[PDB]
Amino acid sequence: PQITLWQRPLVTIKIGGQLREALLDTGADDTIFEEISLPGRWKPKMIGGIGGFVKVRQYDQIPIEICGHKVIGTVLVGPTPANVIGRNLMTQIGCTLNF
Amino acid sequence: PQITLWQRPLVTIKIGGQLREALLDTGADDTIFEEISLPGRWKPKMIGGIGGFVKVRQYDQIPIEICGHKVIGTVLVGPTPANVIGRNLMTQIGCTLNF
Ligand SMILES: CC(C)c1nc(CN(C)C(=O)N[C@H](C(=O)N[C@@H](Cc2ccccc2)C[C@H](O)[C@H](Cc2ccccc2)NC(=O)OCc2cncs2)C(C)C)cs1
Repeated sequence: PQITLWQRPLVTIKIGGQLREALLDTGADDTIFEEISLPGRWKPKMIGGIGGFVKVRQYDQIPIEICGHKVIGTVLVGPTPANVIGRNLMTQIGCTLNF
Repeated sequence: PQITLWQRPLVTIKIGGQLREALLDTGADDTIFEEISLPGRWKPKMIGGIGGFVKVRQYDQIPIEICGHKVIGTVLVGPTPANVIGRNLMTQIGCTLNF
């Protein structure tokens, strides 16, 4: 679908059997969630934003259902005031900017 | 323009006679620019993201030229590891997200 930007680009997500809303963020290289339980091993990792750094957990090969689409990729779980879907997943569902 | 997301969505900008490169960021409501010089008086505003918050200067009604499109809007200037064009300016050039 086409998404205008007069409102936050929010999509409904299904991950690890858990439902949540995420922000389609083109300005984000990776995907990050604030509070969801994912199974398996994870690798410590740190990401930076406008505020500073953040210790997150990296999980790979995680099936995520984006707006009705089944995609698999690396998901970061850590302290964030907003759930974000980055370009690492947006390319799998064919997202493109247009103007 | 149709831009895919295999690369960061960067665009060239002419702002206040200065040339910059910015990221088209749908996950940002406001436009943030790291150090540039702008006219007139501002208002000490604070914004947040990953890591925390930051103190910035809020400039209203500043003309920006994105890909040859000239629009006037609010620009925040402050410490930021990357210039960001938010939704406040992206709606001006009719930029949509498609997939
Ligand atoms: C509370 C919540 C419901 C919301 N608040 C807001 C309003 N706010 C504050 C913003 O839009 N703030 C913007 C912002 O940081 N947006 C962010 C999303 C976000 C929003 C709110 C809270 C936390 C993160 C999204 C932006 O694309 C930035 C851009 C960027 C990239 C490199 C270096 C610096 C900056 N992205 C990141 O910092 O991404 C970090 C990463 C996560 N995974 C991989 S990198 C500013 C640039 C203005 C929107 S949703």
